[PDB]
Amino acid sequence: ASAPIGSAIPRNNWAVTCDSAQSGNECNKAIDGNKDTFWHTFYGANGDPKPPHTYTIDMKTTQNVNGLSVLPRQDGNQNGWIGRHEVYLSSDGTNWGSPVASGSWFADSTTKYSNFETRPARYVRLVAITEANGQPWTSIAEINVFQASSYTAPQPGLGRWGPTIDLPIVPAAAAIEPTSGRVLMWSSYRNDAFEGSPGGITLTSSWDPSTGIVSDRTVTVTKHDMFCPGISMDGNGQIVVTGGNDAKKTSLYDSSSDSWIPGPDMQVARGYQSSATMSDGRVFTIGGSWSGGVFEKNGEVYSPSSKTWTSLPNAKVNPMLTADKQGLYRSDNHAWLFGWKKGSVFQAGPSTAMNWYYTSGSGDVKSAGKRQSNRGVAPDAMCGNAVMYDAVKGKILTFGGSPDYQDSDATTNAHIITLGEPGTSPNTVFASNGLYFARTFHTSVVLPDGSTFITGGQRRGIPFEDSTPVFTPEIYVPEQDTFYKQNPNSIVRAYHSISLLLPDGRVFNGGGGLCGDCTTNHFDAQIFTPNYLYDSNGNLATRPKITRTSTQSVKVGGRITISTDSSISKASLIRYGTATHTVNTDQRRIPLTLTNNGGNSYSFQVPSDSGVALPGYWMLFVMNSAGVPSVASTIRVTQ
Ligand SMILES: [Ca+2]
Ligand SMILES: [Cu+2]
Repeated sequence: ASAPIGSAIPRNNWAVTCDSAQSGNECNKAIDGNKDTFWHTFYGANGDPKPPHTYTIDMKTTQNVNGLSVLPRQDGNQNGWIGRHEVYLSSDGTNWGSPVASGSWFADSTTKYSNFETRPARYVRLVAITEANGQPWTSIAEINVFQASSYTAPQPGLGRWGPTIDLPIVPAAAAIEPTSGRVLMWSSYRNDAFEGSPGGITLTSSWDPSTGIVSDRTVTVTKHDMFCPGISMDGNGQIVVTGGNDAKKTSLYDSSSDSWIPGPDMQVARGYQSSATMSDGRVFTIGGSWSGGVFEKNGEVYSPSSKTWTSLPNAKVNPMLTADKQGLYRSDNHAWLFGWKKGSVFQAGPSTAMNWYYTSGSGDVKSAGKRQSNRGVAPDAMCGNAVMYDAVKGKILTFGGSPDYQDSDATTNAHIITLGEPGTSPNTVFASNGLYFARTFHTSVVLPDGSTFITGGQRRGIPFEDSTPVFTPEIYVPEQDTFYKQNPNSIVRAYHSISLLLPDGRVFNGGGGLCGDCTTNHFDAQIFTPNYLYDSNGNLATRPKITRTSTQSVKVGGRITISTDSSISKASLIRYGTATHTVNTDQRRIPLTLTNNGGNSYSFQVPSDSGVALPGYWMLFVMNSAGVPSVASTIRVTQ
């Protein structure tokens, strides 16, 4: 099932009202504690008024509300399930503001939850915008509201969490659809379970930041259950999703047509491998013993032009293996891969040993030294994160993780790796004094200003369990070499969580769980709004506008000229992201050197090396003197 983040508020003295209710199915039957009695809107002789339908609770006194739950009818009747919905809170019962949560619940009779940041409130309203299968009615057997143990206002200047997006699946994998700006998400053959899959099916869901609409879709055309896969956006602008529950399959997601297309089978069956887009737009992958067998799985490379996978048996996985106690099943998982110059791929971890991978001929691998600092040699950091926040200077920030995949203490370890040419050993140093909070299974994104946002995880890695959670996110600021705690959230985001940068500059953070009949499935996501979007008074700041671009598609080395509605101080290109199991090999950031043409007209060059400016879709952000970013303009980079 799932679970709330607080404890149920006693309903003895509640007063409730509904937009309509059938005799015998009164509004208060939803709060009588009897699973066999239910509220039901008008039907039969009363006519069949269509949704939206509304349930409003007066709890009589202020509670620190952090969620609600809906128990559907228990008599096998399926016609009142709530689909699209919104949750509002109020202190007077008349002014409701914006929803604290909204989205879509899956069509079944399981208990449904909305979990969200604690907010003091006396009144609670649930709006059923649609019935789950489009019928006229709404029904509820039991509704509950949950409270936190306490409430603390967010600190000024440290960002803001909310709202919650309620989903019909657990989003354990996700990507931005660059042409549409939507968030694409998927689970497995079921909405919350991968176990005992017959393969050939993936449940997907998308969220549109511009409309708030959650959609869903069942993908069978690629004959691929895409749980536990490699993910890369290739040079042809298609997301290459590899292996996992169907360990040899390749699926291609095309943003332009919003459709899935069969790809060629991989040469080697894999799960939990990392893949990385290359300087020439191809995709390299290596490792992955979660599925398809446990043995040495060396590299292979996908060509979008010839639609083939080709084995690179001499791109040896052996040098990048961690010393995981469980052995090869884990030790070749989730490599920290970055496409780099001349078809090379850098492997930054999680193993202590870093390596250069090469893709010419039958492949090759060369030692790049140990991840280390004056504090010592860095231990294996399975499910730590790695983020290329300045591709032009070859800067990679790595942090967190634990020596073993599970039942292992996470660390605060963090490093800056500075890449030069392939085949050279990069300089590595410790990053500041490391993380505030040791964490593994955390996720991260590079932000427009070059800072890295770090969120979720737990201190001791225990998949499917929400123990030792870390609720306080951190931001690394390179020019100060300092980490900063941000405002905390209240939903655990550990194993099977994801984070992505949205085109509007906010962070989308979600998932966790995906373990069938477990209590730790999170059918939701939350928005984090960074401090750079707020003015000194905590109101949303005015953002600069890009009013023109000379072109929206550019070859590496090419220039773009833009016009803005105000003066801008900085700009950056950020490659669109993909995420699962802590891995995001697609995001990276290029700080742009601007030429000022005067009159708020500016130009810049895209770097000429496609190992730096990896082909694909990028976000162009400009920032004013106050540090406020524009929303992204989408740029296609070609090689
Ligand atoms: Ca009842
Ligand atoms: Cu997993």
